Amino acid sequence: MTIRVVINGYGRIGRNILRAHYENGKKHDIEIVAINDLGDPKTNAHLTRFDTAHGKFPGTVTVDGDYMVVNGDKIRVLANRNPAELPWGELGVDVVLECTGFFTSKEKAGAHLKGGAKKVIISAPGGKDVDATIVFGVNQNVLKAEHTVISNASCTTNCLAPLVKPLHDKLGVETGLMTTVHAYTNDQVLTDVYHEDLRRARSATMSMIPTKTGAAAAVGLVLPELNGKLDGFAIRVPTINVSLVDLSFVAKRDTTVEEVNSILQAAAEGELKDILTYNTEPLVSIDFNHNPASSNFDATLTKVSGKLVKVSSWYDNEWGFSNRMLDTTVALMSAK
Amino acid sequence: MTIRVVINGYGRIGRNILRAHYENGKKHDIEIVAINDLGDPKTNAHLTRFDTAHGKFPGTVTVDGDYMVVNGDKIRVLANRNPAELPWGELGVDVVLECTGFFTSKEKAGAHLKGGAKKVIISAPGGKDVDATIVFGVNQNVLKAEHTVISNASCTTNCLAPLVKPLHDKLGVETGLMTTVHAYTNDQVLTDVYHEDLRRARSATMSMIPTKTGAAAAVGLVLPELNGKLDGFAIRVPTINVSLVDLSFVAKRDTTVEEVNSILQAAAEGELKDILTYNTEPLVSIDFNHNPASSNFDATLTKVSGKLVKVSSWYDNEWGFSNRMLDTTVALMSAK
Amino acid sequence: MTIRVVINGYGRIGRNILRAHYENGKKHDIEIVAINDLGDPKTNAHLTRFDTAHGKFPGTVTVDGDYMVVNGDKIRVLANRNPAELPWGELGVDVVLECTGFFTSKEKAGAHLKGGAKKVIISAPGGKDVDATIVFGVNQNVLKAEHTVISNASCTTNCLAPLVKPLHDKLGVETGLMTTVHAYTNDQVLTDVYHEDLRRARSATMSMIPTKTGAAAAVGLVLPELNGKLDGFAIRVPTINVSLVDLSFVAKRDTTVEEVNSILQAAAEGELKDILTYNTEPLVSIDFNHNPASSNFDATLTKVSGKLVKVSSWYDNEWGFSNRMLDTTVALMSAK
Amino acid sequence: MTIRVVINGYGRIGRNILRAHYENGKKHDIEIVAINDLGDPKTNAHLTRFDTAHGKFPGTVTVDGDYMVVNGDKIRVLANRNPAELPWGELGVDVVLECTGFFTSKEKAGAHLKGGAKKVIISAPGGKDVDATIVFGVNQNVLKAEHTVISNASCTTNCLAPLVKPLHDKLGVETGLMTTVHAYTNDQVLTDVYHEDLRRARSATMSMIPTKTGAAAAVGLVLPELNGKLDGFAIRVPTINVSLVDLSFVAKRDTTVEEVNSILQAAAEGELKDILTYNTEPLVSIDFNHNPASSNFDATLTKVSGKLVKVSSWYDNEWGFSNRMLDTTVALMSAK
Ligand SMILES: [Mg+2]
Ligand SMILES: [Mg+2]
Ligand SMILES: [Mg+2]
Ligand SMILES: [Mg+2]
Ligand SMILES: [Mg+2]
Ligand SMILES: [Mg+2]
Repeated sequence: MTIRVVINGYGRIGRNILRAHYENGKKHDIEIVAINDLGDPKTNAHLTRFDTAHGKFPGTVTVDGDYMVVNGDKIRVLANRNPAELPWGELGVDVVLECTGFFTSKEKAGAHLKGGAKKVIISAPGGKDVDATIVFGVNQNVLKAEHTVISNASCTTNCLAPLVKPLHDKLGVETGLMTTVHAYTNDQVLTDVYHEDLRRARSATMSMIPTKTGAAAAVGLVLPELNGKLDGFAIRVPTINVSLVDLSFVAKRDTTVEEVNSILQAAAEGELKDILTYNTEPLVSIDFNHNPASSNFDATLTKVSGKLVKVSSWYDNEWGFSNRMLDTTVALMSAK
Repeated sequence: MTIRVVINGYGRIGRNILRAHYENGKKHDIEIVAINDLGDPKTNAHLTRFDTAHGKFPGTVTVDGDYMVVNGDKIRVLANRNPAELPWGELGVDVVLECTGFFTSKEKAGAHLKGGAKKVIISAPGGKDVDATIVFGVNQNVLKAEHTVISNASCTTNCLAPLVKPLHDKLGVETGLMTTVHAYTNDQVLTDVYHEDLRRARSATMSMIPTKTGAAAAVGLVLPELNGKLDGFAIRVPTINVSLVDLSFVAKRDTTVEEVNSILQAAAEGELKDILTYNTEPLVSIDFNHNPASSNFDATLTKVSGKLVKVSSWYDNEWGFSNRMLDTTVALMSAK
Repeated sequence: MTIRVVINGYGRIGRNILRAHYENGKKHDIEIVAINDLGDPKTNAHLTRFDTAHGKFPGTVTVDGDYMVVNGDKIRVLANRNPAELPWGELGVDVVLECTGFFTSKEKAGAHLKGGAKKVIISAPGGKDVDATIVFGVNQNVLKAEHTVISNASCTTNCLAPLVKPLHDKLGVETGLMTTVHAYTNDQVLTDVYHEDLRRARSATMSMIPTKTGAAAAVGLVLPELNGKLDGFAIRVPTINVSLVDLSFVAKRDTTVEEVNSILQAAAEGELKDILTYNTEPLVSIDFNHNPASSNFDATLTKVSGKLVKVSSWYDNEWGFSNRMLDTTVALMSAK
Repeated sequence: MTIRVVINGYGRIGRNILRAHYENGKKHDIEIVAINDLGDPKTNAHLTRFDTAHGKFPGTVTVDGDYMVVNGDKIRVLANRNPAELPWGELGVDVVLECTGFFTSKEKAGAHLKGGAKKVIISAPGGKDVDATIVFGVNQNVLKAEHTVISNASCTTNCLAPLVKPLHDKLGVETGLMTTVHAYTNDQVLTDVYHEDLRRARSATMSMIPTKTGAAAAVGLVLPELNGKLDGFAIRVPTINVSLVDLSFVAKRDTTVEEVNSILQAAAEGELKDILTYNTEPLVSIDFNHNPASSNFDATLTKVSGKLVKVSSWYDNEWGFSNRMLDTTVALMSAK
């Protein structure tokens, strides 16, 4: 059967989920029947047609009354800050893609359930009470039909976990620390202005700006064997999109650059195909823009010194994650 | 006979006013006795000490109880959204520098007067009910002792008016059109996201972005002879500070590049000294960063074809305006 | 029936000509049989596959011996700084697209003729002795079979001429001055370093940088009725591609914003279709990236104040010009 | 008793050495008596007066005949491609600061000695035949009076060595891998164009760009106990100046964040004072611009998991190195 989906929060994440669905030729048996956003529907349609990072949408978008029509599909448009008031039950909603950032716990995301939706996928790290945290390609097999509110982790965790899973299986990971060299986001600023975080209060276009991230530590939610073994932080730099996971870890046994690369090449050609890619060309970050993979491992950067191993992976922090939201939607509704 | 001033709204404008006052070695007979802002005082002190565009403040800033100490001066720190409740009368406030953007009409800014302040200067274009709109160096002579709420115009108007006045006096301006090539501001965005204006919704770091400007029409408030004679627009480009007025106008008689430049050089050396500067060096925009002048005419860029004249002037859209706020404060208190 | 073309200089202009030829489905009866460049063929093939400004080439590129194979077409790769030594006669070359910038006079470009080529098109303004200067869509009808070395003008002139010709025909242009807000190019620098021009010696990523340009003054070569009537200069700003022509001119009779826009709308739908486009949407510069038109008139920016008229047009300064090089190749070989 | 120095190559490195000498109040007993450069002396003086990254020189620069006058000091200006022909002996030159990049071996740099100079310091990694490689503050004690050609290492090595030496002494470094997040340089490009390295051929303003660095292996030249223990690479990102060393290493034993930070705090307060700094404030990269230290350790970024340690240090990749060139000059002439 066809999964009826709605997108709560038509910001960048929600817009890129919708665009990912149409730009892969709706390969998932999914129908987006509604979007909720406080912005003017004409403005959101315009930002769907044109994007700086991801170019022009290769389709048609029009506004007709209470609907945005995308390639002939009429999508109901809503504007209500309180999700519990949305008519999910009347629309027969199967899955709410919760992309606002304000409803990341199971209790808060349950407002969608109160409105009549069957399930919720949070496009972000969830509270400790969520039923599951999923990196598709790594641990979607843990999903069950009884799960009603899950987290899709973060963009960074979806890049790191496919990288570390095969390495732990074949080599063993004692402990690891990560730096993600990360594009700036809209939580940052153009010129210095008041901000809850004194570093993010500084111009993102002119500086490297450290900031905390739990993505490395969150790999333990997806790979329990690595609980407490990984940590790290991020350095925001002046690029608009595409980021880099830089993981240094102590292997449990002696290895080489070639063996490390061979493990990830086999994973990219096998169990993790189309989720993890294997790259040997001399590419730069923009070459991975609009790439739907979760983790684009760069074998040219691999370094080994003793037991310390350094592996790096490019990821489009918007496009890979938005595509994974669709994969996880299908897996959740297929769970028994 | 020292003017006791307070800053309402310690954003970038309010911070740059305070920094301008202390960096020129408190050259005005002004004492900043209080700041009102809803933000954490420690955060605002940090952003006073460090700025990307304007560098490190060459002084000391500390927070001690209810005061921010700048070079040893205790400045009361307040946080009250209703100006009528502020203790301006108890603090003997002469002038409120209104820098929040929420009290730009005389009706709204009068709340400061109810609180005990004598006068208010709005750091932006004012409503139609303001007693005056002032570009210092051009029309501060219109101020009278009875004026209680005035506008300091905008940064763009403070660059255009000193540029066009001497040319109008000696040549005559029949009509004119201008483009303001302008640095991005915090009203813009890092990557495409909802905005009231569909063009400002687009990444400011990657595109030239057209936007409206009222400077051309607002010059008529400061120079009534030019009412309705000027029009134009602005283009935001990926620079953090410093902007450019590019004015094309039809003169009332034929002229030459040499005469046009000579007129502005005389004004820069005379009546408009320290407000309008005359530049002949091969400079670029960043060379005018942290320049306190309102209008830096670039004689190297002048073009003339018969009556058609093209003149260009660089201006630090933050620092020039901030210094002019201090000049206008003294002029208002000296008005008879 | 097929025009045999070679590209001398496989820098950005030459590469974008080749990419334009293949991305339009090779719609012109043109075969690129050789490219000459001093760079390594593997390097030039890599830069054909991947570009920052224009994305990934939607085709295949490989290196096989002395050939670069593009979508199965074997293209001879040469590396000789002296074009007169190139085997144009042996390869039956009809037209050399001269894109190095070193052979812009008819005498110098004649080196290709000595090598056996029939004709040369310079991808830049030519010396005074070139047989013609062409803005395709405007004056390609002046080409004759006897012309052997021509200029395709510049990207800026190809944007300006389609904009100003309809206006001169219907309104009349007395005189005009223009600014081109222009993306930086590889003649500029990342951080201050020695340069023949002291303004271009300054970081292009941080400043607006004035620079000379002859595009407006040279328009008389393409539209002799406007000889001597136009001039201007450029402001380089921190964008990687796409620029804006900003023309202010005195019309010979009274007009209005609506009449000015109507003139250009008729031209865009008629004589100048697909060369000049007519835009009314609230777009920004990146929206015109990879747009093959010569001149994208922005009707939303038009201003009129008395007899002074301001019209503006976006242009992809690389892609429009590269596509026009192909159009002019066909027109030159079709000339009677 | 005053060391007479000349600068061979007045590019950015030579300019910043001169500016460092004058902007610290000539704190070294050094007089710059000549500079050799093939560029126009007026252009080089202009770029000394104005810089985008480092602002305006706080002094006087004029050109008078064959001399450039800096704060009243007449500096002979020479232009000779053959250093053996330079009048170093006639000028009594003690130390040649070799900053051209063309004389990085002792064999090549000896041409200055043939010209009459006593010693040469290469402002870059040297060939295997150089008498020493110096990171000032770490191993300048290895210098001997008999040394005639030495290397000052690189900016990255001058940041890494002060960071890792105290950690090795007190904690022990078994092995380490580093990433240096590095500002772009003038070896990179604004938009994709030919380069000997296929990654530096890509726009430096739009991408994170991996590149090789010898700093990790070159630390073994200054700290022989660490020979072969460190490896890594660099990521160029879109900032104009200031870079970051991000070192992950396996310690010889389990440790904690507090112990790691304490070791570096003691070093910054002791033997490595003014070379290594200790920072606890929430700063970003631009806050370290124009900072003369070799290594600005950021205690806020430290991470520890068992034996695995991650430490980060900011460094002005231009200004720190330029000041170290002066320190190493004095040490070389004081060596016994
Ligand atoms: Mg079950
Ligand atoms: Mg009261
Ligand atoms: Mg055909
Ligand atoms: Mg031949
Ligand atoms: Mg004929
Ligand atoms: Mg000699």
